Amino acid sequence: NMQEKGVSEKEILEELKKYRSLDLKYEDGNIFGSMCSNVLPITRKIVDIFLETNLGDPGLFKGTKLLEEKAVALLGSLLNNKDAYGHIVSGGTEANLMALRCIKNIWREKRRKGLSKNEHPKIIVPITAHFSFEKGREMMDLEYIYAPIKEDYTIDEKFVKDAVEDYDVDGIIGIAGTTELGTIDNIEELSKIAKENNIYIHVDAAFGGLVIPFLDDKYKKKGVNYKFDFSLGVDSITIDPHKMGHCPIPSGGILFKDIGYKRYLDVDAPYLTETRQATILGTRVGFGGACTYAVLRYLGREGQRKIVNECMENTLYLYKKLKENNFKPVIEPILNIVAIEDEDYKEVCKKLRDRGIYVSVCNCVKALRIVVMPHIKREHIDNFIEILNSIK
Amino acid sequence: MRNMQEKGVSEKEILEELKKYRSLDLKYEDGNIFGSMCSNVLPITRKIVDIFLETNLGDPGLFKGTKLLEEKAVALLGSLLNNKDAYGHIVSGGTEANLMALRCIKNIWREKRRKGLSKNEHPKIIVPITAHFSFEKGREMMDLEYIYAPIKEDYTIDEKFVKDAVEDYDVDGIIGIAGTTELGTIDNIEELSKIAKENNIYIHVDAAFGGLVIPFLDDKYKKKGVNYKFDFSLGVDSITIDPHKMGHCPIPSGGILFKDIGYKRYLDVDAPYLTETRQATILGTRVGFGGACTYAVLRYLGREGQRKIVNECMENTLYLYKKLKENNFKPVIEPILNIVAIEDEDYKEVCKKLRDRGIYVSVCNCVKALRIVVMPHIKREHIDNFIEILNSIK
Ligand SMILES: Cc1ncc(COP(=O)(O)O)c(C=O)c1O
Ligand SMILES: Cc1ncc(COP(=O)(O)O)c(C=O)c1O
Repeated sequence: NMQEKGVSEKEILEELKKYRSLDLKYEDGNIFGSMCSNVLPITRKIVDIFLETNLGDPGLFKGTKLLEEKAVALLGSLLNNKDAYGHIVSGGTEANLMALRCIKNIWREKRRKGLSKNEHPKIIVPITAHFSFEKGREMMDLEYIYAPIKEDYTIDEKFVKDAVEDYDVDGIIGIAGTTELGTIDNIEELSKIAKENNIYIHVDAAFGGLVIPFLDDKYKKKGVNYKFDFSLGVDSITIDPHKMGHCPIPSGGILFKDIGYKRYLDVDAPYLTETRQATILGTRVGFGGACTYAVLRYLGREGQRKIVNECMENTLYLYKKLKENNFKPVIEPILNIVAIEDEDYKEVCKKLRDRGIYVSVCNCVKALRIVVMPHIKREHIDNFIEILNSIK
Repeated sequence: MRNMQEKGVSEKEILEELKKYRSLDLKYEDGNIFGSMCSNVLPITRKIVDIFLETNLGDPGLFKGTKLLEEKAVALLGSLLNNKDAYGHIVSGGTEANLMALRCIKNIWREKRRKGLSKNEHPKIIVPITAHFSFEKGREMMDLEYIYAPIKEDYTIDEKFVKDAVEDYDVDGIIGIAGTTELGTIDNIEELSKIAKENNIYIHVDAAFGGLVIPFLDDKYKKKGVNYKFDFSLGVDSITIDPHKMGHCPIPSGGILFKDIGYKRYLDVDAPYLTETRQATILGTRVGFGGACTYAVLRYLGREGQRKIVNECMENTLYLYKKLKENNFKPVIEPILNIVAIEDEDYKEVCKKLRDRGIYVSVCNCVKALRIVVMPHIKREHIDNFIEILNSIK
């Protein structure tokens, strides 16, 4: 209940610290199933400096707005597109929803011209797609043609080519670093199908966008597709600094091939400095853009390769330890994600929590899921294997 | 720079560049910003942001204390809005809050539709023309059919039209506003909630701004005949209320409260890899500091402190109002909340001339007027200065 008298700052900070003490901390080696991790320390200073900014009213914060544009230009450069148009948004979910909005509005235009026979947009989506796509389908009344995956947990490209032939398709979704397994769809083939048929293609690189471009050849595998960016001519790409960009939440990213896409996103915001708004959110943080730009500049490709390399070393060490202890990884890892087959995977995940280890689970395969973020070290992997052995 | 490079750059260098950029921004405390519903955060919140920065309410089983603080923030807001059983979240802002209420309305309709109980192909929702643009984003993305309710001379929803519409159509939802975006006016939620209750229609109240002002408004500032009742005491289904507006909390700190936990089934989406496998929010990964700040600010201030902040904003609102009248300007209405609008046929150009002079005001949508939000950063000194620049422009 709301009381009449206020409590002192010291009293309330102490209570909040008591609650904080009940949370897990990334640095302690308990969190194995998260795509978030410890932020680069420089970002704490940046959050403080840009806390009182709002990119929903960018006319009042011209420097912070410039910084958002520069964070987006740096991501564009990274994704081989010097003319990318985008935003540093709340996360991969808003980013995906905005790509879905764009697909829907291109369709709506065709429909209102008598140039589409679809009553709802038909979009091809793999079953490995993140649940943000389910949120979009449910809200926006989108019609999904679910694409099956192959033995290697990548989208069946033959199925997509056949679907495009049999139906009037309004969009194709490809994933560059799946939530469950870190696999990469064959975006090169998907984009060929998309270009030849004039279909919008969105790439969900929320996770892999800040891993794949910095992945050393040593970790790349024969037969795996690593091409996923604007050099393939794709229309949009989701990419999240608050995942493998070590930036504070909220720092998501959405990039469109060019500024002409804005036309399918803008809504009127009459009382604001920018009367045209393309984001789903209105009032939104300015520190995400400042942090994304800062971190990419501070690290350079060199610093990010170093962090990805260490994550990959620890991923390979985890994989190696699993094989030695008679566990069955789902696949040899592509990115810094390993999944462990288990017929009783949901209960095993529960038993691991009780022992202080918090792993995730897969949805399309009966397996435990581990994301080897920078906070995971060999000592933690050793402790996890000894606890898992003890449980089995 | 604009392109990636191989080598990193020092912390000193990048912080120096960032500060050059920050210096181009306006600052709330400088008396430049007159049209924002955001202001300076209470200093205590900077410490809370830092403590809770590395949390994520999208994976609450990893951050059990942070989740408990979200629940306590929602409970404190529920109590303030006369509901000790409220179910809700500290979300990204009033937009996501409003979008969640619209999803709830749509999912109740969908349930009816499949049960052969609705004749509507899309949900029909009564929306006043003073509704915030988040409502348009909703309409556009979710294929919602809006029955646009007109406003009366006092800029409040025409309750008769609403009752007339509810009679003529199969209505799925009604939207009322407690502190309109443009003028700070309050719809007659009592009448709307009576119409809603008697017809078993979902009613959502957008109190994004007014939710943290109205409950702390001293009688001295209330006007006879004006409706101030807007909360769960009226039996409404959901209320949007934003701490990052008049709660002095850092962005993102928005709020969505539902009458009870029974509303959650109309929002849940499966999140199979996460500690909590059902998410009701639109966002997935999301700040944990919003709830911590919301709860802490409400405890730190108490009703006493928030009442003092709100009342000084009203003192400054009445001062601005007097100064306008004394200088022959025409306020659109007598202020209800801490928002004053100035009638001007040439509002678009005068707004531009004001920012050329360093004053940044807003404009209205349904009336030709400049729009001023008297947030706590606006003091008499700034109001005085604004009147001189505006008289000088004329
Ligand atoms: C591939 C992919 N897309 C989208 C998302 C959603 O991102 P966020 O949780 O930041 O909203 C995630 C992670 O949850 C992801 O794995
Ligand atoms: C009445 C009302 N509802 C909703 C919103 C949206 O809030 P936000 O910008 O925090 O998304 C606003 C803010 O402008 C508002 O004034």
